[PDB]
Amino acid sequence: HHWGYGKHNGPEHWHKDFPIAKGERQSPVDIDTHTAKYDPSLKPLSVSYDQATSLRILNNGHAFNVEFDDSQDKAVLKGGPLDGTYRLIQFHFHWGSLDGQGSEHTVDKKKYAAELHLVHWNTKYGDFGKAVQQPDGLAVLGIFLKVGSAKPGLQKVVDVLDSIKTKGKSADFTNFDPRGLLPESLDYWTYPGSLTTPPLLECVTWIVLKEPISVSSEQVLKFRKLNFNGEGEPEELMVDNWRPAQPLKNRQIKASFK
Ligand SMILES: O=C(Cc1nnn[nH]1)NCCc1ccccc1
Ligand SMILES: [Zn+2]
Repeated sequence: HHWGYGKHNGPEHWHKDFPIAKGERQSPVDIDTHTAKYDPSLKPLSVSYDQATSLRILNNGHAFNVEFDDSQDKAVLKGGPLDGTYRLIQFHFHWGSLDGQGSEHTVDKKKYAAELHLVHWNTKYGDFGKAVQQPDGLAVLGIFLKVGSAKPGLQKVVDVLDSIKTKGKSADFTNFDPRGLLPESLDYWTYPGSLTTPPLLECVTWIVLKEPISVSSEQVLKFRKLNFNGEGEPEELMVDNWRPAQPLKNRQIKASFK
């Protein structure tokens, strides 16, 4: 009886094994655009992915992780609200059964078809496992997906998914360039929060981009053909792998833009 997104093991259940699920800085949240204040002290975000080395794509039974070589400072996130250097370790998505839902964060209660999380760890903690025990351990770059035109830079991810259908399957995924997943603008909202899956650790500076990327119906349909289950178990389609918005509590969302 492990955690997941079903009726019996979904986000409403998680607090029994992970009491921090009801903590003071949980993610995701609704971003109220009329309450988020412009902060002129916020520096521009620095996304340096030119030397990023992708290695592998993994179905972990909850999502798929594209994993990077984080053994040196190649692909890093700096600037914006961050102190120091955060190393890219993996990206994954959250998505829905239909285009009207799937994002974790919401904008004035609007749900997007999906949400990309680029996960980075603070190098002053030496390793990812140490970093998740610190309030400033992780920086997650959040990007909304809407359905329209295809994203060229996503198609290499879409075409490998046939080969990692079921939990525990992985495939070689070298030379993927995550710069292909960004929008034009790096305008963002920022707030302190958590991982959005167990163990729901309160270690994340959230950086959520204002501009969504467009992906095609055909691109998101191929995300929805993945399986939560392992090989030769009953098919459960990998859909609605999103946690809903959590109480903001004593937190301010800052905007990088006027
Ligand atoms: O990838 C995600 C999903 C997610 N969290 N926040 N947004 N998405 N979480 C990390 C899961 C994890 C944390 C610590 C140790 C082992 C594994
Ligand atoms: Zn995520």
